[PDB]
Amino acid sequence: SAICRATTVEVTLGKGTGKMWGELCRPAGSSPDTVVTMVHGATYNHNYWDFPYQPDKYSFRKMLNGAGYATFVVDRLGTGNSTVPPSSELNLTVEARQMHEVVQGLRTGRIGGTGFGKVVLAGYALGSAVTSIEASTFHDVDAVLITALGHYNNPAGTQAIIDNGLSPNDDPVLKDRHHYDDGYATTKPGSRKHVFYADRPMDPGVLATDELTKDANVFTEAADPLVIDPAVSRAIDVPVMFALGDRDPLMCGDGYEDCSSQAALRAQEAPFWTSAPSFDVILVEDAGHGLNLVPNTRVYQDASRDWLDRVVGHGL
Ligand SMILES: COC(=O)c1nc(-c2ccc3c(n2)C(=O)C(N)=C(OC)C3=O)c(N)c(-c2cccc(OC)c2O)c1C
Repeated sequence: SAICRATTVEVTLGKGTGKMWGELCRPAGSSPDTVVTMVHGATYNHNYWDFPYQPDKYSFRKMLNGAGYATFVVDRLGTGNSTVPPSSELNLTVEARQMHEVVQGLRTGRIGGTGFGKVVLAGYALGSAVTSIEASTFHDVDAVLITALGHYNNPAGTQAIIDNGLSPNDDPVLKDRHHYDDGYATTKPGSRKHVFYADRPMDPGVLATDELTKDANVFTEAADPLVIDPAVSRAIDVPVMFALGDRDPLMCGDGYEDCSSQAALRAQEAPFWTSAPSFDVILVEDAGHGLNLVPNTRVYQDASRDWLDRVVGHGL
């Protein structure tokens, strides 16, 4: 009981133009004023935000639709059903302009027909960096949901990704789709378990589904200084939820992102969100880096939902 229409969006790409794939979903028998736009992270695609194994439990999109909200999960360019351009043409700032265009199109009704009054941007990992830049540059979103991306980080976590990297032309899952140039990457088979999820308890079906729905990415975007720039996040003048897993191998550690308690995390990040009228923080126990895909994810889902209800509402 949820209406879902897949569509493509004409999006800026140097000269112009390229195709961004996205799915718009509305709760059955309902027409909400609020849409939540969901930008996935690196090496993932839209499936992260609409996960297809036990969706009742792990699909964040679905949870949102059940809460009354409209949702727009996208395939970032380079991934899934979207255009896969030359890696040189793509970077975070370019990608944020693309997201601005998706927002723009959801507000006016170009995307979806009805046209939404409130737009929420939701971000996972480097999608949160895309989200932040969009929010900072254009100021055309009513609230921002930041996940799996902190201002401090762990070099060794990042290095493990580099030590488990390979080219998507050598990867059995991604071989057949495209001929990717030398600036696209993905992760090795069997590596995600450790490099993202930290070896924490997971459903075996979740790990298998993750490796079967994984994607490529443009790996220069990870080294971008904009990912951790304080100037970007400090400029955000709307309500922000900041979500992080307490065993995230890319952030957490002594002398890095303080994942010892929620209050400590809150303390350490607050100097980076000073224009936000409200700054809320959830810290997900025994969780790695993919928050939607952990066994106690529902704690994270309920909090996110309750926040939305509090800072935007789903309209009428
Ligand atoms: C799913 O998580 C990510 O989007 C992600 N991927 C990665 C990631 C993913 C794939 C790759 C790489 N990094 C990478 O560095 C590299 N050389 C590759 O080539 C093999 C990758 O495929 C990240 N490094 C980072 C990252 C983490 C902390 C701080 C950062 O910058 C200040 C980050 O960019 C993130 C957040």
